Amino acid sequence: SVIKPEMKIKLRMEGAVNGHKFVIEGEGIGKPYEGTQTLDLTVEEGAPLPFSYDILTPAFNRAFTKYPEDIPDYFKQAFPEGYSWERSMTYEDQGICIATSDITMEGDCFFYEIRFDGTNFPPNGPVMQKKTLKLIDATEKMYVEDGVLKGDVEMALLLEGGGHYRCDFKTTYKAKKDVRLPDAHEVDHRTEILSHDKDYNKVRLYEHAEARYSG
Repeated sequence: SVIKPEMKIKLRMEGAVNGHKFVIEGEGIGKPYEGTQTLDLTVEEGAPLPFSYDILTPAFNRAFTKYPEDIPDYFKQAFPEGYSWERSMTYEDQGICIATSDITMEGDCFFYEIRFDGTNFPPNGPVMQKKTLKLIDATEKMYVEDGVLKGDVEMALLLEGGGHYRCDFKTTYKAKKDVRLPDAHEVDHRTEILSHDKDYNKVRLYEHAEARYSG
């Protein structure tokens, strides 16, 4: 019960995409048992970002997932100690990203240390030309492997003009203590930028996520 019905968020992301270094910090609040959250993000170094903000938004905590009582909740069980995650993202035009997050908590607040790196995006492709509109709603397949929880998803970004820009996500989630390991299940995601300033130096970001068995 260290996870309260309403939890604050504080984060710092550092990284580089196609040679461009940047730092983004964030603060927000969400409802862990309802699987909802809102974050306000600020570019602190590297403004204005020259690449699509939509390659960043899944990097900005599965503790914010509505878990049914008959699926063990790997993420909420891990606290107060917390957990980390490691993620590969391979895009269809051979741009590739790696991201990690170390997630701790103090009081009623989660803290994230995020690293995000991306490279080999075509200079005239949709990421470097900021032609993405949003993340399409996606289902993440969760399963235990090597004693930890994995998540795989074949997701797409929507492009200006209606095209789909595909990315294969693979995440490894590592609790900092032993927890009850769930059977295979799925997490449905909806991700939305609610508002932003001109160059996305300021961004308000929303996620809704819920766990369920397939079928």
